[PDB]
This record gives sequence, structure tokens and C-alpha cells, in this order.
Amino acid sequence: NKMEAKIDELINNDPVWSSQNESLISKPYNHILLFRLNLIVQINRVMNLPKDQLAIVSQIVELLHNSSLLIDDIEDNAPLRRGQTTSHLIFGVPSTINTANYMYFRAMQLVSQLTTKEPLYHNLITIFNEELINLHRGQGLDIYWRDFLPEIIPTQEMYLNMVMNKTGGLFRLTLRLMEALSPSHSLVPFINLLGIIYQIRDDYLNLKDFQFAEDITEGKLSFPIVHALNFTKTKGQTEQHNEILRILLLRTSDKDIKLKLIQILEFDTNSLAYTKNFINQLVNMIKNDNENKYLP
Amino acid sequence: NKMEAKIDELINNDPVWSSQNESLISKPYNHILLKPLNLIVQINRVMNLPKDQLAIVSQIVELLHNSSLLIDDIEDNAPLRRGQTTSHLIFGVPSTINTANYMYFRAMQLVSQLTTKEPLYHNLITIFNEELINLHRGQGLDIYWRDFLPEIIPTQEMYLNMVMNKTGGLFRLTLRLMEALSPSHGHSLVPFINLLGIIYQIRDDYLNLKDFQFAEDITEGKLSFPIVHALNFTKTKGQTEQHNEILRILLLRTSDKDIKLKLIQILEFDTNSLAYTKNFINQLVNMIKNDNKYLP
Ligand SMILES: CCCCCCCCCCCC(O)(P(=O)(O)O)P(=O)(O)O
Ligand SMILES: CCCCCCCCCCCC(O)(P(=O)(O)O)P(=O)(O)O
Ligand SMILES: [Mg+2]
Ligand SMILES: [Mg+2]
Ligand SMILES: [Mg+2]
Ligand SMILES: [Mg+2]
Ligand SMILES: [Mg+2]
Ligand SMILES: [Mg+2]
Repeated sequence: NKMEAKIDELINNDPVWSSQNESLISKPYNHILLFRLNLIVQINRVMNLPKDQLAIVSQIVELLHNSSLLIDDIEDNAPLRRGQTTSHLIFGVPSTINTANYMYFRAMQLVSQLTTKEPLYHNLITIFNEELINLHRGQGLDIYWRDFLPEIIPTQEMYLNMVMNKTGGLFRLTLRLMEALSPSHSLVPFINLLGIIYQIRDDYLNLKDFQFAEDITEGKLSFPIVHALNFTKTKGQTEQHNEILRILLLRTSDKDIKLKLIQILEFDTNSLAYTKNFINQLVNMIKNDNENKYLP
Repeated sequence: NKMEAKIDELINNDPVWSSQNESLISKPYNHILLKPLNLIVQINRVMNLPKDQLAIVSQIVELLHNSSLLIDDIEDNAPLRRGQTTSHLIFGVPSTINTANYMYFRAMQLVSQLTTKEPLYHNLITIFNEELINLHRGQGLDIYWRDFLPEIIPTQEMYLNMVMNKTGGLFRLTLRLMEALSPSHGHSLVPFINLLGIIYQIRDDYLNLKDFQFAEDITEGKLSFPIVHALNFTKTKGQTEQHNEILRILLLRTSDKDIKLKLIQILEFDTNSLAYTKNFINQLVNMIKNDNKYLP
């Protein structure tokens, strides 16, 4: 009687979900909430999306970006993000994966509210879908090289294609949506370059700031490491090639060992100067773009 | 200049992604595929989607389903799935999370193959988006309750709402896509599919213990339907010690067979949670068998 009446009311209704439930599930996300808006703002100078639409694009980018870091720290076994303990060490890996994944879809739902024009909406959705695919392919390859090392040592070209998918993904997602929504040449090439500079700069500073250098502990095929591995292989420097591999494989937190690998990159392969130079050349493609081939 | 030409070609093209890249990052997913549509077929006697479209709906649901299991097994620290080692123990948690999440978006991309009609497409994506949101909400609660126990002891009503989200989400996703695509067929079957998912989930929780009586749900610490009844039964009857022992055993995350059998016999003879669940399941099945208010 009563049990069946309760079941009947339950199945004839939408699933029950409270604001308290929403709060529980958002915990890992809120935790990470404690400049990208600047770049969005600056680009809108050209795009001129209305303010309320610009706010939704910005919320979408914030959700995806913050959620991708919660997942990334779990994938990279990172103890710290923004000078604070990572969410998965506080709320657990289970809750943090689910919460991050949940925000991907909340971000997806915000896309629908950018426009109700049916053609444009499909385009927006396709842009969101293609770049989420690219980000995962790039992340997938970066993780694969790290966890299967030393099965595959990527070349510089391979690394740059990985970065186009991995880092170019959110940059392109943001730009492509603003461009599709513009009431006003495509700035995608420029945003790709920006993304590449950004990622190499990141790999470079991880080592340079130390000289934590968590990238070494993580064992990732960073730009300076890819340079170092290919340089030693090409010069037939077997021992140095193997010592680089051994340290990355150690997944070490030992300061002295991390410093030893940085010494190999500074004195044997000169990979840090190689990378500094590479970043400058990339940046000069923008600084010397007098004809505004990339710049607006 | 050769680097510039190289960088220029790179940023003015789509990110490069090979079929070999696709294979490498698909490993975690291919692994679960070596494991074993009829329900989809029955529903179609009512909906009458043509076979080629049905096949696409079925492909979308299998991708989401299989992907779900990869992540759920990480979240539940499961050692086995479909009689074999779980993907995360083989390829690592990092690649398994990324690949599974990657497939969520591949599934998303298949939605566009269901139709060329913009209005309809928009509705199919909304359904997809809504039930993925519901799935993560329910999963979020099941994990929170479990990992933070005894902070929250769910009531039967709370468990049923979590299930409407977590288990109902996939059943409704399939059915709602079919009802939207239906060229034809009576009242909506959502209520019925909601009830089917509840019966399915509780029967699941039930057999997990009954088959053992590996009862892996105990090792997991899951607030299953029989466990929710026992914890509420003991609190209501003043069985302080038994309430506390149930909590203690769940929090051990133990694989000891005798310890799991003790807990099951507490549910058998002390709280009568197994008989309660078996009768609850029967009443649900009878709500249908003794009904065309729900059925077609
Ligand atoms: C949109 C959700 C899925 C995103 C999948 C890709 C995430 C890439 C994150 C890369 C983060 C880093 O840039 P970090 O220095 O750790 O912040 P890295 O781990 O690649 O170095
Ligand atoms: C994109 C899909 C995300 C889905 C998130 C929810 C997944 C729920 C999976 C539930 C699996 C189980 O049914 P199992 O018995 O382990 O196969 P349970 O862990 O809930 O018992
Ligand atoms: Mg990282
Ligand atoms: Mg990473
Ligand atoms: Mg980094
Ligand atoms: Mg499970
Ligand atoms: Mg689970
Ligand atoms: Mg189960």
C-alpha cells in the first residue's frame, strides 16, 4: 500500500536533487577555487560579444580549466597546486574524479545558454566536443609516454603535436567559441602559438625555478627532457642517455638527485639554454609580426 | 627561419593525431571490451526506430556504459570486472581515467550521427547532457556517503533518490533518446524504466551478499540497500553495538572472508535486512507484473 504509493510518486517524478547534495558534490571543486579572464577581456576587444555572453564563456572556461587540474593532479600524483594540498588528498581520489567529471558536463550545459539560434548552437556544441576530444588525446599521449617510458622516447616534433592537442585545446576552445559568437583573419594560429609558448615556458620554469621541479618526480617527457634524450642519443652519449632515463624512472622526491639531472641538462646537453632560446624564437614570431599575419 | 616555417605550418593546421596514437590511448577501453542490447530491442517494438538508427543509439549507450565501469572500478578500488583484472591495475589509474573520460566525448560525438535536423539534434544533446549530469550526481552521493561514513547514514528514501540518479540515469538516457527519435505509442515509459533501474540496482546489491552467503560490496564499504536498512533498523531499535559493528566492518575495507560472512549473518539473523530486501524486490516486481499503467 504505502510502499507502492511512495514508489509511484518517486518514479513519476524527476530525480530528487537538493542544494545540500550539490554542495557535497562540489567540495573538491570549491577547494581549488581559492589572468585568463584578462586574455578573454583583451580578445573581446575584437570579438565584441555582449557582456552577459562573455560572462558565460568565461564561466565555461573556468569550469573546464579548474576541473582539468583536479583530474590532472590525480594523473600526476601531485601533492600541491596553487601552494595548497591538492583536492584528491583531502576528499579522496574517488570524489575528486567524479566531481571533476561532473563539472565537464555542467560546463557543457552552459554552452546551451550561449544562444538559442539552432544552427549556431550546433556549431558551438561541435567546437566544445572537438576540443574536449583533442585535450584528452593530448593528455593521453603525454601520460602514455611517461608511464611506458622507456618504450617510446618522443622527438621534438612529436612533443609539439602532443602540445597542440593538450595545451591548444582550451585556448582554441575559448577563441573558437568567441569567434563563432562574434557580432562584429581568425586568431586561431596565434592562439595555438600562445599555447605552445605557454607549455614550453611551463616545462622550462619547472626546472629553472628549482635551479620543486615536480616534473622530474612525475617523470614527464617535458620539452628540455625530450631535447636532452634526443641530443644524447644523437651524439652517441650512451651513459648520459641512460642516466637521464634512470632518474625520470626513479619518480624521485630527492633534491640531490633532481639537482643531478638538472646538471646533466645544464652541462652535458645544454637543454635549458636550448629551451630558453626556443621560447625566444617563438615569442619573436609575434614580436616581429609587423605585417600582423598572426596578430590582429 | 626553418623552425619558423615549421612552427607556422604547425599552428595553421589542425592538431596532428594518428591512428597509432588512437590505438595507444584506447588500451584501457579495448581491455574491457574482451568482456560480455536485447532490452534496447524490446523497447524498440514500441518506439520503432529504424535499425540503423537503433544501432547508433546502442553504440552510444555501450560506450558510456563501458567507460562508466572503467571509472567506477577506480572509484571503488575494484580488482576484478567481468572475471578479469580491472584496466586501472594493468594500465594505471592515469591512463584509465583519461581514456574513459575521452570515450564520454566520443559517445557525445556519435549523437550527431542520429540526425541532420537541428531542432531534434538539440533535444538529443540536452537529454545526453541531463542524464550524464544525473549519473554523476548519484555517483557523487554514493561515493561521498561511503568514503566519509559515518558522517552521513542515508535513509531508505535518500538511497532511493541516489539510485534514481545513478542507476536511473543510464536507463532514462537510452529510453529518452529512443522516445525522441520515435517516428510513431502510448504513455512515456520513463516511470517504468525508472522502476526497472531501481529493481535492478537493489537486486544487484542483494545478490552481491546472497551469492557469497565475493561480497565485494563489503570490501568496498558501499552503503548498499541491505546495509542502509540494517543501519537504520539498528539505530531505530536501539541496537547500538550492532550499528557500530556494521560501521566498523564497512570501514575496514576488508577482504577477510569470515569477517564479511559475519556481517552478512548479522544482516540475515539480527536485522533481517536480507529478507526485507528480498520482499522489497518482490513488491517492486509485483507493482509491474500486477499492472498497462507502467508497461506499454
Ligand atoms: C577539459 C577537461 C579534460 C582536460 C584534459 C587535459 C588536462 C591537461 C592539464 C595539464 C596540466 C599541466 O600543465 P600542470 O603544470 O600540471 O598544471 P601538465 O600536468 O601538463 O604539466
Ligand atoms: C559518463 C558516465 C558516468 C557514469 C558515472 C556513474 C557510474 C555508475 C556505475 C555503477 C557501477 C555498479 O553498478 P558495479 O556493480 O560496480 O558494476 P556500482 O559500483 O554502483 O555497484
Ligand atoms: Mg600536471
Ligand atoms: Mg599532467
Ligand atoms: Mg606543468
Ligand atoms: Mg562499482
Ligand atoms: Mg560504484
Ligand atoms: Mg554493484
